[PDB]
This record gives sequence, structure tokens and C-alpha cells, in this order.
Amino acid sequence: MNDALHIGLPPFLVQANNEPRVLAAPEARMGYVLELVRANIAADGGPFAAAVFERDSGLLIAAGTNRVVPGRCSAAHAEILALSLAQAKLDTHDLSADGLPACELVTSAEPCVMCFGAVIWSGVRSLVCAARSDDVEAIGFDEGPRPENWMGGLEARGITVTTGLLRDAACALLREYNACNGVIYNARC
Amino acid sequence: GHMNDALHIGLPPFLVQANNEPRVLAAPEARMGYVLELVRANIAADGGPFAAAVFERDSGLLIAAGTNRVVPGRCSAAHAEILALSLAQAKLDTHDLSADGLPACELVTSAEPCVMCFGAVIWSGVRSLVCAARSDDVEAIGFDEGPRPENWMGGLEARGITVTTGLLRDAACALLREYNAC
Ligand SMILES: Cn1cnc2c(O)nc(N)nc21
Ligand SMILES: [Zn+2]
Ligand SMILES: [Zn+2]
Repeated sequence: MNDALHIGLPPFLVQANNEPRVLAAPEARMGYVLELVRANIAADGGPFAAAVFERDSGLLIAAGTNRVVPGRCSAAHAEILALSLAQAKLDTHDLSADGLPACELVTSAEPCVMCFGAVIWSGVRSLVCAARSDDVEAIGFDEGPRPENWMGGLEARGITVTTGLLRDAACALLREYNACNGVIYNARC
Repeated sequence: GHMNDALHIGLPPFLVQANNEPRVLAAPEARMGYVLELVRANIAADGGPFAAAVFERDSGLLIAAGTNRVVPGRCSAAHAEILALSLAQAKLDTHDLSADGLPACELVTSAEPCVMCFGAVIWSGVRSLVCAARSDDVEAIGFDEGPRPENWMGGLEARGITVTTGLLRDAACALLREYNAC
């Protein structure tokens, strides 16, 4: 607690980070990220997941999910975990460091203003999102104040941006979380 | 780094100690003076020239302290603010610093936050942010604040986080300059 910043990973996320995995097509990468969303929701976390891949080979470097409530840490969004775990594994703060393959972050949702800045500092060269900011806000979450034309912001820093990839499935998982997110017991959740 | 079951960012000894030693600093300038000591300690421990600490806003009881651990920590998210807010939340056992019955918390920072930390401050539940060095001062030694929204301060204030800036600005700048020179 008090000698380190320590956010524990639920087993399914340990498993995801331990098992070698190559997913070539963007839809394959996002399909896998959306499996983590569903698993995270069943392990007490928020409806968001993200993974860092080698952009050109499809090799999964590290995955993260939203652990804000179970990990008691408002910074524990999926993207922060995924980026930080990828950095720890490749032993550098800078995923663009000399000698590293170009890295891509694939995220179940467009980033909040915090994760937006994290993406910029991280060194990934591309960002691929499923759910749009409006989908996320629809179930009550807040993206916070991003700068005007944040996507342009990214591209002007050499970070390519794609969004809407498997958005339908991503929206369906947001709604499942929402519909199970009350206090009144509903066997079915 | 080592462990595959956690995101684990180790803190250097002065910062472990800052996090486990009792300190009550009533005046704003006393809080900021303490954060500036951390800045200089962190530089000597191979970190960036930034520190922050979360205090109880009224009493000035220090809850937790963070510094920039990006390079030695291998973690671009390890800015001073992210560590200080996260360690405070850990110690108070909640992801939300304005959870009912917790005292109002305040983030005292050696410089204005970058766009990432600006987001982190919004989600954290702190009700006050107090900065030393300005954005300009920070760019003037080659750190990037990133594309923050126009009127980031009004953004915080509209969400119930009061903002004070420039507090011991000159002292904090002298440490920025020293960092940049060495
Ligand atoms: C809005 N929001 C809250 N938590 C989030 C997370 O972990 N990822 C993304 N993309 N958005 C989030
Ligand atoms: Zn986020
Ligand atoms: Zn920052």
C-alpha cells in the first residue's frame, strides 16, 4: 500500500498478460479486448479494457482493464494499466524507444481526458477504439474535458487514430454493465 | 516491474519516508515548501524535477506524497500527481477522495499539471489544487504540458476544485533551473 503504488491484477488479467498471443487483424485485436471487458465486469471492475500490441506483427505486449473500484485508485483506467504494464515488460517509459517495435493501443472505448494524455506520453504510434465517447456518456460515465479536436491533437503528434471498431459489441457490453449496475439484487446479473 | 500479478511502482527511500512520517503543515506556503524539499530529493534520486502531496485541506495533515518516477520507474504515467493521488486513495481506502465523511483533500503540486494529471485530478475527488511553477516555467526547461483544454483552470473550478497558482513560484523555478542546468 504505502511503500509502492501497487495495483493488483485479477487472475484473468494475469492470464492475459502471461500467455503469448498474436492477433493480426484489427477486429481480432478488438475482439480479444472486448473479451477482457466482459471478464473484467464479472470480476468487479469497470466495463473497459485495452491492450498494447506490436502494431505490425500483432504480438500482444500487455493488457489492462479498469480497476478503479476494486483497486481503490481513480487512475486505474484500462489504458493506464495496459500502457504501464507494456512499459514495465519492455523495461522503458517510452514505447517509442530506439529498438522497440511500433506499438498500438487497442481500447474498448475512446479515451477520457486523463487517458488521452497518457496515450500521448506513452510512445504508442496508434490508437484504436471501439465504443465512442457518446456511447460511454450514454450509460453515465464522463470523458471529462478533452481539448477541442483531440483526435487531431493525436494525429499532429504522429499518433494515428481509428474509432468505431466493433462498436456494436462494445456498446452491448456497456449496456450489460449498466443493466447490472444498481443495488437491487437481480438474479440474471 | 518484476511482478506479473500487479502494476507496481517502487518509491525511493526519501519518498517511502515522506509517506510514512507524521507531518501537519497548516499554512499553504509550509505545505508547498515541503513539496519543494521533495522535488530536490527526487532529482538526487534520479527522478524528474516534480513532486506533489495530498493534504487534508483544513488541518494540513499530510496524507501522501508523490514525485515524478517516469524514467527510473519505467512508467510514463508516474507523474508526481498520479502517485500522490493514488497513494492518498490507497491510504484512505477509497478510489474517491470526496467519499462521504472523508475530510476535504487538497493536492499541493510543484508545477501546474500536464493534460494527463489534469484528468487525474478531476477523477480523484480532491477539492483543491495548489501549484507553484506555471506552465510556462515548465516548458521553459523542455517538459511538455500536452494539449490541455483551453481554460483548464475554469474546468477544475466548474467541477468544484478550487485552483491557486504561483505559490512559491520563484523557489520552485530555482529548482527547475537547477535541474535543467545539470
Ligand atoms: C470514462 N471512463 C471511465 N473509465 C474508463 C476506462 O477505464 N477507459 C476508458 N476508455 N474510458 C473510461
Ligand atoms: Zn481514462
Ligand atoms: Zn502530469
